[PDB]
Amino acid sequence: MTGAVCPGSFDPVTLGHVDIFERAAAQFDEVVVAILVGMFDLDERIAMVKESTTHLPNLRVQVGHGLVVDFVRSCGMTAIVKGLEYELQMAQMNKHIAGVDTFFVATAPRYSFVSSSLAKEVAMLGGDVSELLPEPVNRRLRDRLN
Amino acid sequence: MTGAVCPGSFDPVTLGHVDIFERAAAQFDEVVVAILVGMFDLDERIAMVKESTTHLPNLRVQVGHGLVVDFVRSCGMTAIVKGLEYELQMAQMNKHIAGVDTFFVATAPRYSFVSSSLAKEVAMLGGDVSELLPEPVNRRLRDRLN
Amino acid sequence: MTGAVCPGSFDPVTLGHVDIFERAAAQFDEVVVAILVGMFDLDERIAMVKESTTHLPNLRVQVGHGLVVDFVRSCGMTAIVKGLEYELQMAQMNKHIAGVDTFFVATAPRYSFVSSSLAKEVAMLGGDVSELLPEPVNRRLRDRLN
Amino acid sequence: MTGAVCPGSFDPVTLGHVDIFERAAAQFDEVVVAILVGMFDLDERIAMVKESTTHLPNLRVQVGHGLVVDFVRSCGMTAIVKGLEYELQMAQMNKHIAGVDTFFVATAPRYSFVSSSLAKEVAMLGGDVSELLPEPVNRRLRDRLN
Amino acid sequence: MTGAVCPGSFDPVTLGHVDIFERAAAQFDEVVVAILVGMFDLDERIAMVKESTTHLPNLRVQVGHGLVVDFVRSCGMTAIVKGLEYELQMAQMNKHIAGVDTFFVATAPRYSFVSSSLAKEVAMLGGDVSELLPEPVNRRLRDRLN
Amino acid sequence: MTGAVCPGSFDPVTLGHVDIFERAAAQFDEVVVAILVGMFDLDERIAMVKESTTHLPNLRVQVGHGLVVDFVRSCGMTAIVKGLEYELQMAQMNKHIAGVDTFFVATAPRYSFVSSSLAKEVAMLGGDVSELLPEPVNRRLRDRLN
Ligand SMILES: Cc1c(C(=O)O)cnn1-c1ccccc1
Ligand SMILES: Cc1c(C(=O)O)cnn1-c1ccccc1
Ligand SMILES: Cc1c(C(=O)O)cnn1-c1ccccc1
Ligand SMILES: Cc1c(C(=O)O)cnn1-c1ccccc1
Ligand SMILES: Cc1c(C(=O)O)cnn1-c1ccccc1
Ligand SMILES: Cc1c(C(=O)O)cnn1-c1ccccc1
Repeated sequence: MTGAVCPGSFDPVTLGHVDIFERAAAQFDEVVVAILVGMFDLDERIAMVKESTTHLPNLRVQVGHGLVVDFVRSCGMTAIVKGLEYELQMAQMNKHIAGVDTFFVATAPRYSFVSSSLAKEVAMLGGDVSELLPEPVNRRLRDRLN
Repeated sequence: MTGAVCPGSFDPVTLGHVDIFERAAAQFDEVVVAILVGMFDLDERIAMVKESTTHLPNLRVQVGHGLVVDFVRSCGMTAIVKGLEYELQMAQMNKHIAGVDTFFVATAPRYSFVSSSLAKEVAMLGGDVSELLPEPVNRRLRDRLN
Repeated sequence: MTGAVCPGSFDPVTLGHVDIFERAAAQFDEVVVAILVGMFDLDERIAMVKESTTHLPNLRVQVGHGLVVDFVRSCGMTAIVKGLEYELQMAQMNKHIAGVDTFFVATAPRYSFVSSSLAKEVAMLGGDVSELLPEPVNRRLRDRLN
Repeated sequence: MTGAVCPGSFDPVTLGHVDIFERAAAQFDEVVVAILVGMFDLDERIAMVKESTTHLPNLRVQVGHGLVVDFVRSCGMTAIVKGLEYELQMAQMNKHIAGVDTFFVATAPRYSFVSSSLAKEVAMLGGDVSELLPEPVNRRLRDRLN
Repeated sequence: MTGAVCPGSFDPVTLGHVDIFERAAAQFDEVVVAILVGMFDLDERIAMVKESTTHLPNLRVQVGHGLVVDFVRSCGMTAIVKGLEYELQMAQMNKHIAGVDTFFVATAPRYSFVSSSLAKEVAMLGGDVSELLPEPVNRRLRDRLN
Repeated sequence: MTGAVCPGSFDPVTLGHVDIFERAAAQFDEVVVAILVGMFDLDERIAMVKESTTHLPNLRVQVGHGLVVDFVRSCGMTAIVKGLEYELQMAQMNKHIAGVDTFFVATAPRYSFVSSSLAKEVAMLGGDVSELLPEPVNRRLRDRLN
């Protein structure tokens, strides 16, 4: 039984993130999105990820606390997956202390420039980033600025 | 049925490569090492990979020709795996033309500086790189310089 | 009528910045330096830029607020110019939301290591950075530490 | 009268290149594409660029020989423009010897992974890169492999 | 009389740091570790460095204040040494204002991923980083979390 | 007795190289420039380095053959010094096989863009790079193109 954890703060989840979720889900038996404890509270973040991933039956969303590698090993998962040198440092640290591996996958070109932080700053100053975020995020983003 | 292809020229295979093979084998149901058509001939390269991977029951070694993505899709595998911006270019090109994904994994620190080319040049000028290569490679390396 | 905006916090403006201003001014009909809202207050920053750019007749200095791309398009300018991957992210975000282009130009070698932040920290601890800053900045820098 | 030269071997011209041509043409009075003296011969390269740039009235295509900065200054142009550290080295060398400036612009995300060399290798091995190249190039590419 | 200063906050000193100290000590007549004014207080930091460097007779530990280049020149030392673009900026700034040179040395592979900050965060959340830190640091680390 | 080897092909030696030689000479008791076996023949290369380094009494020029680390250890020197990730690979390989350390030093800003290859190509096509090369090189460069 193969499994990958996709960790992050997801504040908010982006289409870049969902693309990674989709590709992990295609390769591993199970995917767990670990929301690691900002603009949106934990509950909102979870909802937004769930609402954006209904098309991924083998994906589960879960709040995480502490070391990501503890999360991975506790839930019997087998790997961390994340989208793309700082990560390099963490991946090797994570292999050192817990034997957990990290698989990196390149961003789809069209999402190469979107980040949660940049989306937030642009949204707050009146820019349209709705093409870079899931509709569940867009919906909540509109409501929080209105 | 999940599966990863580990492509390369493997001239010769290094311990860095074997580490990647090992980690792919731990996460995917099947691994195919694709030796893509130099110092060693094709037969030698195959042998060296096979001799170095006997401890990986779900790994298979195979010569490859043409686009790696054709190789992946023909053998029903689901992903390319390789050890680590040029790769970025290829991974996105490979996703564009064939929908094949590429998962990157960081080198173990102790193998961070070993490459087939550098090992060859150092070996040929009398340096000891045997700690960076599988014994089946070391054996053949000694014999080819003697 | 061609035009470039050179945005930044300019706290303070450096000779690296002025070099970029000079090269933009040489290529575009009009240049607007946008001081985006620290050590010096807004008024000081403006003055320092103006005092350092009197030799550039087609350059104008202006305080900016909000998205830089709003500033560009509102003033009918046609491009952002700045001196040199984070910028890459912003440039593509800025092209996405407003269609505004960003042209990057390499620092003159002699100013490759000067930044506003580094100049400030070195100046405050007693180091001589006057060769890296315009005399109007040097003048005000001396007075603020004395 | 402002002007930019877009230099390259353009063997063949890509949609990434055309995007750069388009953005240069939008900012400078005149653009000269300098084809610097491979798969396609000079004549083919010119044709392909011309056929792909008919929608750019202020763009001119011209074969170049020798230093790009000689080309720039001889034709009274004022700047080099190209799409994006090696370039950094050349830009500073070009500023040193001829006072010519280089403005860099980020690739559109969708063309971030396309290069002439990679397109050629993928095309020759049977991959479909027609979405990354102008139809005039696609046409000639089909005919040269058929 | 040759001499190198190894500057840093050393909060705490790591085995990566000690490796650099060792290599500097092997090449220069004298080494001064400059602890530049966090988890451990100044006294603890000093102790930890001293306890970890008893095997280096020509190494001295000293608190530093102000510009590192003032420290270098005041103590008649001749160079800064540190383990490895931000450093590039500082090294050139330091050469500009004080004529002090900086020699960089590559991390040993096995310590490539260890940093004071990352070690602290991992230690605090229950991870075992004792293989990456000197025993004098490990001892104090255990006691501060217990 | 401390000592550094500065290895390279020096075809030709540049002012960037001489700057590194100067800084090594200032920190180590002895410096050996190792010319590792192109435009200029071995004899010319030696001459050019010698003619450009007469002001460095503790510097010696010598042809090298084989592994640089063999050269270092044979001549009882203690370190490799060179001006600045490929180097990273080699430095760690060189530490692995021979225990030889490599100290990197940043280029002076004004020589950041000069390389032997780029100087040659620019010189051959009629560009003036004499400000980037020692007069002994300039002299020979003029004569070889005339
Ligand atoms: C890293 C990231 C963030 C973030 O860290 O805030 C938000 N989106 N993405 C992203 C992920 C994969 C591909 C593209 C973008
Ligand atoms: C890339 C590479 C080569 C090569 O490309 O020649 C030889 N070993 N490795 C390697 C692979 C994974 C980790 C470390 C090293
Ligand atoms: C980026 C920058 C800053 C800054 O961001 O603080 C201050 N100077 N420069 C600079 C600009 C162009 C060339 C060299 C230096
Ligand atoms: C550099 C380049 C090549 C090449 O160098 O072969 C072919 N296309 N592009 C390109 C240019 C701008 C944007 C994207 C791609
Ligand atoms: C930079 C660094 C830190 C830090 O900056 O916190 C802690 N260790 N190291 C280190 C130094 C040399 C080699 C490896 C690691
Ligand atoms: C690397 C190099 C070359 C070369 O490799 O050809 C020629 N000069 N330099 C150089 C060395 C130190 C500083 C600046 C430049």
